[PDB]
Amino acid sequence: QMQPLCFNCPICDKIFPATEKQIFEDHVFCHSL
Ligand SMILES: [Zn+2]
Repeated sequence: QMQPLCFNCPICDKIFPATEKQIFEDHVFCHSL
């Protein structure tokens, strides 16, 4: 446990800040295509 202060893409391993929820969801969404 290191405090969820950043999101990570399990598809390509792309990680971003916690405030990047927009890019984290959109990013994964791309892999969803
Ligand atoms: Zn990715």
